[PDB]
Amino acid sequence: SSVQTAATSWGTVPSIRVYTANNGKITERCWDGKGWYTGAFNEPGDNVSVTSWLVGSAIHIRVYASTGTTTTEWCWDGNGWTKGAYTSTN
Amino acid sequence: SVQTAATSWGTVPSIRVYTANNGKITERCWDGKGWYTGAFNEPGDNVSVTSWLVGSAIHIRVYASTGTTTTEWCWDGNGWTKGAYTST
Amino acid sequence: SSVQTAATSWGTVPSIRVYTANNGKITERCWDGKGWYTGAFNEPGDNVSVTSWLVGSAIHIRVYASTGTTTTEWCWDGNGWTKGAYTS
Ligand SMILES: CO[C@@H]1O[C@@H](C)[C@@H](O)[C@@H](O)[C@@H]1O
Ligand SMILES: CO[C@@H]1O[C@@H](C)[C@@H](O)[C@@H](O)[C@@H]1O
Ligand SMILES: CO[C@@H]1O[C@@H](C)[C@@H](O)[C@@H](O)[C@@H]1O
Ligand SMILES: CO[C@@H]1O[C@@H](C)[C@@H](O)[C@@H](O)[C@@H]1O
Ligand SMILES: CO[C@@H]1O[C@@H](C)[C@@H](O)[C@@H](O)[C@@H]1O
Ligand SMILES: CO[C@@H]1O[C@@H](C)[C@@H](O)[C@@H](O)[C@@H]1O
Repeated sequence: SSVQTAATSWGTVPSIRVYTANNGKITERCWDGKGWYTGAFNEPGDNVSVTSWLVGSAIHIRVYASTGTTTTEWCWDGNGWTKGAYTSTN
Repeated sequence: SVQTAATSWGTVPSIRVYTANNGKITERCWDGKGWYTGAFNEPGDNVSVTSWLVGSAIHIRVYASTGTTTTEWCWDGNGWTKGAYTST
Repeated sequence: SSVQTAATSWGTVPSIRVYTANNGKITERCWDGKGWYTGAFNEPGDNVSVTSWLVGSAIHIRVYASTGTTTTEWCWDGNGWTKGAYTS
């Protein structure tokens, strides 16, 4: 009955990204200091986790989206979302 | 099962673990010298958290969800306040 | 139903650890720059969260595994996983 979220942040402003799994879809809300807005990330999933790291000022985000026993990694490296190499044998 | 979320900062470290249990989220805290129950108390069934340092000051954001509504709670050095977060 | 995951990362390679809870078993997949591999972590739980911090170049990881209302902390401090003092 309740949605499931994952959050990450970086720098001191900060920037924040909050991912929500709702009815099989994961969407993203974003803060960069002046208001929340809807982000580009939109992929299937019933469960989400996230981690991120900086290289200098460049953010790198990895979102782990799961449906059933299948987890797909999605990558942001400054220039759009792409599927990552992660696999598991769940 | 209960649902948890964890964050940490520095090198001591400090850790905060948030647990959703039967619609209530509570907080356990480590600052190097034993666990204790923190001030955070808010309703929710699922929880996530992030935190960042500004120099030596910690800032924490906890995202508490009930049904389709997620409420953000903010620690900025003196109590927890409702944040600007909204979602559709 | 779906598996439930938690993730942490460190440094600039980076290293990543992803924990998956699946029918009461939590396992770990690891990235250190050249491929994913299955890590040493194997503990029971229906829910998992994680946090980590560097002390110099040394990674320290805390995984919070829950079954019912009992959360167990598992600690990586450089040479295997040990149970932690976290209580709630
Ligand atoms: C600039 O794009 C915004 O920030 C990136 C870091 C991602 O979170 C993306 O989905 C979002 O729309
Ligand atoms: C370069 O490879 C990409 O980034 C790494 C840090 C990992 O997240 C990997 O699975 C992904 O495909
Ligand atoms: C000093 O207060 C303790 O630490 C803060 C950073 C918060 O986690 C608060 O809820 C907790 O009671
Ligand atoms: C200053 O605004 C507060 O802190 C920001 C970093 C965000 O968490 C925002 O939603 C919150 O209301
Ligand atoms: C070197 O060992 C690998 O990395 C450690 C940091 C842990 O994640 C461990 O479970 C994993 O097998
Ligand atoms: C040294 O103590 C160990 O590490 C601390 C950072 C905590 O995670 C504690 O519960 C654990 O037993």
